[PDB]
Amino acid sequence: AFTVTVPKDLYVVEYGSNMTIECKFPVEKQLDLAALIVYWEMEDKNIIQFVHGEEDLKVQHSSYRQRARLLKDQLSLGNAALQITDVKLQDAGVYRCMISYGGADYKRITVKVNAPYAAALEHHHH
Amino acid sequence: AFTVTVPKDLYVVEYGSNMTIECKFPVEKQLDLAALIVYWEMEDKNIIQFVHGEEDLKVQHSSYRQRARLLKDQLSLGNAALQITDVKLQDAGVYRCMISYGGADYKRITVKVNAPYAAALEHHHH
Ligand SMILES: COc1cc(-c2cccc(-c3ccc4c(c3)OCCO4)c2Cl)ccc1CN1CC[C@@H](C(=O)NCCO)C1
Ligand SMILES: [Cl-]
Ligand SMILES: [Cl-]
Repeated sequence: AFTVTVPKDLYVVEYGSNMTIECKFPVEKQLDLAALIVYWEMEDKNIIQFVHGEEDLKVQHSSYRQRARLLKDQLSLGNAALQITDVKLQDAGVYRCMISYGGADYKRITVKVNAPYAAALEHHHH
Repeated sequence: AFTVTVPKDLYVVEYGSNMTIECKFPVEKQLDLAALIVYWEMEDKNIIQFVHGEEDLKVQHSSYRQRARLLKDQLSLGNAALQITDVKLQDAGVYRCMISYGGADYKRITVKVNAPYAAALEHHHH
């Protein structure tokens, strides 16, 4: 019974920091990279689309350009880790990691962003 | 390039009526029912989970119990049609049909529900 799991369903991160959001999927010893599809989104925004052992940045939402990456090292360990660099207040929301690997499933992850006045003020007027 | 498509991304339905929400996926001549995964949800509520040629009502959200069904006749024609009977105001929302069939994709469908005063009054006072 194919299941994606999340060690943490909540992340509290500081504006300006890097975060790694993780989800696990069952890998039995050896990864079948051909069959693997990893897809990250927040609300409805495409972050990552890993298919046929390669990311597809053509479909990636502009706000996550050059600052969103899948950690391919961890994929062998059944960990689809999404790193977001330079976290903004816009990154606060519900993420979804959708994985297909024989079966298919997804999990939700809530991200809260703490920001000082200055950063908040700018986001407020936007 | 595996793609789910929706003829209509918006449905306006009357309280008390039945609705059929549709998604298409490419079927090349013959359906491989073993590989097919169809999954319907509305705002994170599980409606349908079709896998290994069979629905799984164990994970189905209670509000869609006995009144939500996948049209299996149309699956061979690459049409994952979700029928909801006796539409309520609670059914208004964003639906997602997630399909895995070799590749994987999903589409969003917005449903609006028109209801008379009486039905609205009852929904208003949850
Ligand atoms: C068979 O069960 C499912 C199946 C699919 C499911 C079905 C079909 C396709 C895809 C999928 C795969 C990759 C993609 C993609 C879509 O579109 C493009 C990007 O790459 C998924 Cl994912 C989805 C869900 C479930 C069931 N889960 C288990 C409980 C519940 C859950 O975990 N909720 C979240 C809790 O935080 C729903
Ligand atoms: Cl996590
Ligand atoms: Cl439709």
